[PDB]
Order: sequence, then C-alpha cells, then structure tokens
Amino acid sequence: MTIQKVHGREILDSRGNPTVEVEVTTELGVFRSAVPSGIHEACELRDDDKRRYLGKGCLNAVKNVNDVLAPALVGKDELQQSTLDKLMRDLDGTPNKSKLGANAILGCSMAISKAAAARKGVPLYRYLAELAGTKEVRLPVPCFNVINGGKHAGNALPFQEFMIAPVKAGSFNEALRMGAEVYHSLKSIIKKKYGQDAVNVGDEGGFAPPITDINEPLPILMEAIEQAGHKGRFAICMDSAASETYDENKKQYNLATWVTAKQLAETYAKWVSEYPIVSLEDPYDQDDFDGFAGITEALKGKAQVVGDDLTVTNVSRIKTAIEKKACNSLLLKINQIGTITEAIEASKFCMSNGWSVMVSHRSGETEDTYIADLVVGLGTGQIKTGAPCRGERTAKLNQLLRIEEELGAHAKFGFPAWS
Ligand SMILES: [Mg+2]
Repeated sequence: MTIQKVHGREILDSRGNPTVEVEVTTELGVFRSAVPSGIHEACELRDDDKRRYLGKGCLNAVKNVNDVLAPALVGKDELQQSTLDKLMRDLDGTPNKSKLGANAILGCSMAISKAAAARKGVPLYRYLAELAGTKEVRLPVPCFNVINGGKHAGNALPFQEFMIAPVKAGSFNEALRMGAEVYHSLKSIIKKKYGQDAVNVGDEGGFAPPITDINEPLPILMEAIEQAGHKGRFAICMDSAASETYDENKKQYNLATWVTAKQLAETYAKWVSEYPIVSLEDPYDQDDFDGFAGITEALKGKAQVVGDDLTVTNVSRIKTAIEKKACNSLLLKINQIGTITEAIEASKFCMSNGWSVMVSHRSGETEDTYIADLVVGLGTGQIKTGAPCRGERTAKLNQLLRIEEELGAHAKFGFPAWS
C-alpha cells in the first residue's frame, strides 16, 4: 500500500541544461516527474562545478533525493500529500528550501501525487481537483508566446512577451488549432517583412523578429489573426518584465528613451484602448507596488494585472500585493514555491481574494506535462505554456487535448470573463 522506491536522476531540459527527474515506485507503477527551470523564490540547487555543464549540474540535488528524501519517503502512504510535503520541507529545515533544494523536493512532491492518483483510480487532474477542493474542472485558454522582446530579442522591442489567446474558442481542441493557424500566419507575415532568418524561434517557440517600431508588434498580431481567419475571436496578453528596463537610482524606465511610471501608464492605456489586450504581466518593477496598484485600478474591467516577478509564487509577496491592491492575477510556477501542497494553497488563496490564476511553464522546460493536469484540476481557465511549437511546449498542449477528450463533450472550456 506504500511507497517502495524513490529515485532521482539528472536529465537535460529544453535549452540544454540539466535538471532533476524523480520516479516514485509503488505496486501500481513507476510515476515520473521532472522539474522545470527559469531573490524571493525557493532555491534551485546547482553544483557550480565549472567542469560540468558550466556549473549548472544537478548531482547534489539528485544526491539529496536519493540519500535524504528517499529513505524518508519509502514505506509511506503516497495518498498523504500534505503530510509528506511537510515532512520534506521539515527535512530541509529552511524557509526557502536551500539545503535540499526546491528542485529535489518538487520532483518528489509531483511524483508522489501521481502515485496517489493511481492509488485512487483517477487521472491526475481529478486528484488535484480534490486536493484543491476545485468545484468544477475546466480546460484553460492557452496564452501562446508568439513575439519576443526585452532581454531575449535583439529587437528594438523592450518588452518581453506578446501572446495571443483564442478566447472565443468553444473547446481546447479548437483553441489549439486556432493558435496554430495564427502562428503559421504570423510566421508568414514576418518572413515576408524580415526574411527566413527572422522566424527561427526563441526558447519558448515564438519569434524574435528584428522589429524597430515600439508600435509595429501589436498590429502584426492583429494582421496574423485576420489572415488566419479568426478576426475578433482572439485576445492579447503581454508580459512587460518591466524590472529589466528600470533604474533603482533614476526612478524611471528605459523604453535611450527614459520615462516615468506615470508616463508608462499612458502607453499601457493607449494599447488596451486600441487593442484587445486582456492581461498585462509585470508592467512595472518587482518592487513598484504603487506603480502596479494604479494601473490595476486604471484597468479594472479591461485587463487583469498579473504578478510574476512581483509575487514570485510567494504567499508573503501575495499578501503584500493584496494589501496594496497591486495586481489581481498570479502567475503560478510550482518550482518557485517547491511543493504541490503549497502551490495549491497559493492558488486557493489568490482565488479566494478575487484573483485569477495563470499556471505557467518556465523558460527551461522538459517533456513533463504536470502543469496541464494542474491547471485543469485547479480550474483556473488560464495557462501559459509556450507557442504551439517546440516539444517541451506542445507536450503540454497535447496533454490538454487528451484531458478534454477524457472529459467528453460536456467538458468546459476557457476563462468565462474572456468568453
Ligand atoms: Mg515574466
């Protein structure tokens, strides 16, 4: 009835860096989970041996799975998520998981929950829904990354992510096709205006064209949506990652074109007014609680404001945020917090304070599909997991089709407020 084996191994992620994979064995099978990788987050433990993988090795985190966590988990009842997640946190002993590593622990937490789902005779998403007390599961609207700027692209583009989202789709099956078609349509446009080389892809599968006009990107997307055949069925999500353009010293942002926060809101207003933008992620710096707060009010009813760097999937950052009424949407990254029980706790807490929850990949991913099940089981209606391109992104989109098939034609889709 109990856990029989727990093992860790180092594997490669989608950009060629090591990460941690864990298998939990029971009489029911071998349950396998891998950890993704992207100040206030749970510690990701690396070996910093410069002779292996440029310091990025995961031997120590693996050793910690096999030598500390495993002997502690063998002989236990994998059904007990909360209890085992606490035992693992108490084994590390530190508030940020910096002795054993969040990458050692999360892998255990995930795989345990999968063994537990088998034990209960239900698919993983049904099991997660129960642990989360989700009243209705649903398939999420996929927010696909299609155009890159900021620290990723050598573009004149300053902001990190433009995303398209098939909010008027009727199912996930249709959403994925819609997203795909606009993607090919986008590539086509971009290749017309910039050339073959310009449509090669970033880490998350979208494009990094050499655009030069801060106003040329949003309309490219509108053009790709029409050419795809889906005029008026898509919305737009941004991720500014504003921290990356900011001076703690100059108190301003460098869009060198330096501008105020007051002034930078003028830009966000002109875009949400013009374009069907429904979500704005990290519009200001990760400590600009007041800059966040104002734009959130300004955009009440038009677009959600989503904390990523702001909230770092961290309860005490989230409570800070709720006090200052700084955002109303949490980016949810399981490996920033480190256990499934906490991640679920964080989701319940934001939702119960009136926030949405966008479940998210990391820029370093694996063929793992856990988050497809999580986002369904949490019922958030929103996921960000890549362009419809690159296997570490598409494995998630595919898992979502599988889940929707299993749910049957009754199965619910998307984010109501965007539908
Ligand atoms: Mg971000």
